[PDB]
Amino acid sequence: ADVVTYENKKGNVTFDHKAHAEKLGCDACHEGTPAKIAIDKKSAHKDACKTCHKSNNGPTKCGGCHIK
Ligand code: HEC
Ligand code: HEC
Ligand code: HEC
Ligand SMILES: [Cr+3]
Repeated sequence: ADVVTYENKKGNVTFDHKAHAEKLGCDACHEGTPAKIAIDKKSAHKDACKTCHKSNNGPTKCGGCHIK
């Protein structure tokens, strides 16, 4: 993937793989040999996302992902 996208019922969380890998670097999320990050509604709301945001981009809280 490169620009993973997820259509939600209350907004959207257009993810990024390549566009992100740029700043991230895989390891940023994964750790030696990828596979998955089990995202849905529990982790994506944890360190998963909320962690490497409060610094760049700007909106890290509500509105960040779910385009509001
Ligand atoms: C305001 C603080 C928020 C509301 C309202 C919702 N979120 Fe999020 N969110 C994020 C991700 C990466 C996901 C996983 C994608 C997936 O669903 O597979 C989610 C998911 C949701 C869900 C689940 C949707 C459903 O009912 O199927 C809901 C209801 C939801 N989010 C509401 C990411 C982010 C995030 C990144 C910056 C923020 C700040 C929030 N979500 C905050 C909200
Ligand atoms: C959970 C899978 C994530 C969601 C939801 C979002 N990200 Fe990120 N993110 C990071 C940086 C350094 C930026 C700015 C630079 C860039 O991405 O190249 C972003 C940006 C966003 C955006 C806006 C993208 C844009 O160019 O406008 C959204 C919607 C977004 N992120 C949602 C960093 C990180 C990161 C650090 C390791 C992680 C794990 C994530 N982002 C994950 C999520
Ligand atoms: C660096 C270029 C990489 C590599 C080698 C991998 N990714 Fe990621 N990844 C992230 C998340 C949240 C998931 C799960 C998505 C969800 O369930 O919503 C993934 C998943 C993977 C896979 C498995 C999925 C598949 O494509 O079948 C693989 C093989 C993978 N990744 C490899 C998150 C990030 C991310 C932070 C948002 C960054 C940067 C990357 N991934 C980058 C990489
Ligand atoms: Cr919450």
